[PDB]
Amino acid sequence: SAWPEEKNYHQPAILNSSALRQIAEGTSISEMWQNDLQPLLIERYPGSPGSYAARQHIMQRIQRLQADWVLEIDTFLSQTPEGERSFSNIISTLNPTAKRHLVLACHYDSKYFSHWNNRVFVGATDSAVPCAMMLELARALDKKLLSLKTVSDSKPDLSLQLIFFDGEEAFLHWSPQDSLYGSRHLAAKMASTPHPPGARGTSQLHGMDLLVLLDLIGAPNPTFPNFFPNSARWFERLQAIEHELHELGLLKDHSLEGRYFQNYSYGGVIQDDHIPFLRRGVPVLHLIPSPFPEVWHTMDDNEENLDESTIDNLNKILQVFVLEYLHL
Ligand SMILES: Cn1cnnc1C1CCN(c2ncccc2-c2ccc(F)nc2)CC1
Ligand SMILES: [Zn+2]
Repeated sequence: SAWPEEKNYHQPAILNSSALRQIAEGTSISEMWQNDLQPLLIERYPGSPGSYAARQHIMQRIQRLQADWVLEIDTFLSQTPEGERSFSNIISTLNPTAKRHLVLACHYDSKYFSHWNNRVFVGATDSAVPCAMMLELARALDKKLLSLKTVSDSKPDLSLQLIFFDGEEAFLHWSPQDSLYGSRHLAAKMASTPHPPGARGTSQLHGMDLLVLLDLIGAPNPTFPNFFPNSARWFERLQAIEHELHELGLLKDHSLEGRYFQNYSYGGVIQDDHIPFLRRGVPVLHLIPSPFPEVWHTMDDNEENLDESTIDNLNKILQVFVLEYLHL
């Protein structure tokens, strides 16, 4: 049918002030910090013990929730500059046979570097915080997301998916063949896979309303450009949510002159896990700052250099965004 075009006309169900206060009060940065983030602050490049531990951690944290998440592990082999390696994308889906999903994503691998001093790269912004933000969103909205389990003809056929990509980082020199291992694999698989099952023509990529990719988040004073015109209206919703939460007194250490979501765009093309989706026509909201964090790809990309209030603030904005999108 014309269902793959529904995303083009889809509108948010905007939350009122008292709902905004409830969402702000319902997320806990200290609980995220201890229970979702700190266990991921480990070396976790492909095939390392930390890769397996990261995956177990993400999966166990989703499995304890009441909403009916369906977990799948998309495991495959690829040649790399270091020789053949195994990669595992984690896909967590509410209502897997719904035609449409809003997709939130990040990479859970860490870049490989040799141990300078007695120090290891743990990629706190890149992307342990994004992962933790997705896990906290799933926990904080769990009661609301539990209502998607209820079938109803008064609601679009739309639900939520989380993707935690493996192998985003280059092993040696970033290039088309050394980078994006997980996302290139998963976009190709999805493009090839009928959706809904038994359909003619339409693939799982037609089902992706919008790919919201979080990356390099956790530094103070981030500035996110509005990268793409086909997601500019959704970006402007993040600006509006930020502004309203500010005005209601629900953000912390936040000024309108230091706001995160900016009017301007970006002069180049940033390569990331969204590329294999974007080149096949999926709309993307790329929540990556420009400039990148000062600590990018250094041993100082660590817990000490994260900003609690910034991440808390962004948690509130993202949670509101997702509820508005899904009409919850
Ligand atoms: C998105 N992301 C996460 N961590 N690093 C990145 C970007 C990915 C794209 N990047 C590059 N793009 C084109 C050519 C080279 C790079 C690059 C990638 C990795 C690296 F370590 N150095 C340069 C910059 C870093
Ligand atoms: Zn990186």
